[PDB]
Amino acid sequence: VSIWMHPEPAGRRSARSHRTLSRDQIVRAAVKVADTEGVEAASMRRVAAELGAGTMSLYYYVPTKEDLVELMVDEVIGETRLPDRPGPDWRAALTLAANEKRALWLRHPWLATAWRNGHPVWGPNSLRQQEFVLGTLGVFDLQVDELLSLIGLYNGYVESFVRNEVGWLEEARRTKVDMREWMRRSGPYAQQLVDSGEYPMFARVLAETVAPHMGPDQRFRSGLERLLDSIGASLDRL
Amino acid sequence: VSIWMHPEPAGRRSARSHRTLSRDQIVRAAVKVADTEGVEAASMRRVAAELGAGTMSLYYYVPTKEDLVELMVDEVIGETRLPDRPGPDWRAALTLAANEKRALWLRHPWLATAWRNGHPVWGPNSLRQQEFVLGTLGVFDLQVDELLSLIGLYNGYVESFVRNEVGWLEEARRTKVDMREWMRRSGPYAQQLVDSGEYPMFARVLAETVAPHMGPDQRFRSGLERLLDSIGASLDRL
Repeated sequence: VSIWMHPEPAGRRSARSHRTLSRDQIVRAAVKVADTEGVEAASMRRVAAELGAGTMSLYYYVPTKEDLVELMVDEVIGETRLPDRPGPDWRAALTLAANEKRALWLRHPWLATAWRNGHPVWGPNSLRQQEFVLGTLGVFDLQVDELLSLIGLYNGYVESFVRNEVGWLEEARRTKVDMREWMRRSGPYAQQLVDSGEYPMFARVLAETVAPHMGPDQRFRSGLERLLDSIGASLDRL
Repeated sequence: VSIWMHPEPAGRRSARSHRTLSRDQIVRAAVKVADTEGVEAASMRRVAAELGAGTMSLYYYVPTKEDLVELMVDEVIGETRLPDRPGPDWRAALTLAANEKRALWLRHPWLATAWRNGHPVWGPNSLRQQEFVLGTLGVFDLQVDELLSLIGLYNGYVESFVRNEVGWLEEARRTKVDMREWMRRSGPYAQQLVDSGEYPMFARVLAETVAPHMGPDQRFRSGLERLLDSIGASLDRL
């Protein structure tokens, strides 16, 4: 039985506060905690505390922590809007989806780790989003493995970019030193590296590394357009 | 003062076992623990236990946990071999480096999280590896931002691919259910999804998702060659 078909029990009223619990109340409460504190803090006991319920009342709806994270992932994917069908402009569709995905990860940074370690999430919101993405390239004459490879290249670009954004943001929360400040403090050492002459490529790219001309929103898009051009090239050959 | 120039104190002999400690003994012991148990288990106290030393003796060489992970990352990067110069064949060089990187991550799966959340690691092994990579494309006439964008596309492909490999491996360690077994158990649900007709793209790609014709080593390479072709195309335009 997949946790996606696992029959949800009737809403049950407790004797603590006397409110009624359900699976999706528990998953939303778990997302609210993870959004500030990370997936690790969103323990069944913690989420039970957030809802004023006994922890055992939660297990009745969500049997394990691992099941809770799976539910949480599919639940936040459902905030994404995209249209029902991608339409005739595949670059446009993939761009809309990439924008929406980046914004999703930024709202929920624990995705930049929860999103596919191992098994794929086959809940309804993830499946719908994947039909839209796969659907953009499914109109062309590709073998399955060509299709997955190209969507893989697209997914990896989007995910790698936003994982790095999230990593800096998360670092700043932990250390109180953000990207700007880090780059300022590393200035003297970077100059030592440059003076040594040992790292001519490092020296070449430092200015743009330390203080890029384009911000992340611009860079996300420029690299995306490059990625899309080359998919367009793979589609011309075929 | 960068932890990369931070002057290492003389080797100090303890009164527990009576052995001499040094920074690189501590970092190697920390890698040995992380390699089996993850970065989180490789606490200063745990690594101190691995070495039979008092935890305070470790802080004398490595002041924080965060400094220890940075050291650990650069230390494992030094297992990579690559040649001193990339040579005239840029696709070859980038392929060698990608192979070596994938193998590194597989030997040290905690890299698939430790490797650039936030700030870049500017220790000697990481800088050397980056000169080799950046150096392959530095021979051409690109602006800095074109160069970083293309190396970004390359890095994201390699890192996304191996992060997913590591995620399954890590899942299998935790759950004792590996990719094959997962796919077998999800068979019935996948058939329900297919029967519904709601997910025609899911249905199209299932066979290749559940039991791919090509293994990861083959797929890594085929996608890499595609990525390299398109970099070759960006270089033709310029």
